[PDB]
Amino acid sequence: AEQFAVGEIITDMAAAAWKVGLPIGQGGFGCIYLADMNSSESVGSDAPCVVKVEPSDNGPLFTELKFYQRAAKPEQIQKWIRTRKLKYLGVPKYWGSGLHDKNGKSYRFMIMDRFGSDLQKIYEANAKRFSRKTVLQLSLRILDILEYIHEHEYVHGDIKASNLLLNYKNPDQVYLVDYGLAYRYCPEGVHKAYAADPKRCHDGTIEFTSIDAHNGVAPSRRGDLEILGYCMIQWLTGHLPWEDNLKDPKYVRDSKIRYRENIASLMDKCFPAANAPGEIAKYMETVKLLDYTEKPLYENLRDILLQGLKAIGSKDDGKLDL
Repeated sequence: AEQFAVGEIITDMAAAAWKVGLPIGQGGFGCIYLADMNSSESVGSDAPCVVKVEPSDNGPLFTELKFYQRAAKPEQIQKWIRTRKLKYLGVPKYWGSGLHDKNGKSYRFMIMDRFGSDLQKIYEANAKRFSRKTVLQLSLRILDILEYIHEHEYVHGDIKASNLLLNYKNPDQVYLVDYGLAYRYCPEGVHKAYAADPKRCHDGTIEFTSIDAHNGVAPSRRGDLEILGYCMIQWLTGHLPWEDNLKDPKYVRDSKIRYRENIASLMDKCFPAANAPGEIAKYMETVKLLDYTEKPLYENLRDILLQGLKAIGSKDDGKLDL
C-alpha cells in the first residue's frame, strides 16, 4: 500500500514541514523515500534527507526512533565531536518524526540524513577485498561510533558493510545505520544481566554475530567489538572460516569459540603463512579480555589499529582509499 502521495507535505511533531520524493535504498528493505524541507520545488534525486515510514505498530521503527531521539540529536552529536576532538562522528542525524494517517491506517515516520553508497556494494565491486589501509581507517571510525552509542546506553549488534554508508557529499566519512534492532544494554546506568532478554528476538547476522549472541544472551559492548573483529577479517581476506556452514548455527558458534581460544590458529587459517597483520590479532586478544559487563578501553583498541597504520608507513589521515 502506498503510504504517501508523491510531493505531499508532511509536518512533524515539532511542526517542521517536509516534502516527500521518490523511493531510495539505504542498504536495507524498508519503505524509505527522499525528502527535503518544504519549498515550491519538487524533491530531487540529490535530496539531503530521507523519510522512513512504517505502520505505527512496527516494532523496529519505534526502537530506531527512540535511539535517534535519545542519542542522535544534532547538537548532542556536535557537542561530542567538539569535546572528543573528532573530525566527524558516523552516527546519522535525527531531523524529526511524526504520525501520518492514510486510508484508515496509522503510520510512523522519521526524517534522517540521506547517505551515498553502502560499503557492501563497494566491497563486492572490489572483488571482495578492502586494503589494510582501508580496513584500519574504517575500523577507527567504527570504534568512535561504538564508543558513542555505548556511552549512550546502546549496542548495535549488527555491524557489517551493508549497514555502513558513505556521507553523500564526502566519500571519506562512513556512517553506521540501522538501529531497528539496536539494544539498550544499560538503561539508566543499570547493565543487563547475563541472560536472554524475552523482549529481544534478534541474534544478529550469523557470520558476524558475537559468541554472546550465539549463547542466547542479550548483546553487550564486547559483542559489538567482536563483530567488528569478524568484519575486519572478512574485509581483508574475502572470507571467514565458517562461511560454508551458515545454515548450522552450532557449527558457527563452535568455530568462533575455538578461534577465540586460539587466535594464532585463526590468523593461520585466514592469512598466508607467517604473513598476518599483527594488529588484528592484538585487537582480538584485547576484546577477548573483556567481561560481559565490562567497559572497553576504546583508546587502547584505537592505538592497536594506529600501530597497524604506522607498520604500513601511513597515518590516520582520514582517507578511506575506496
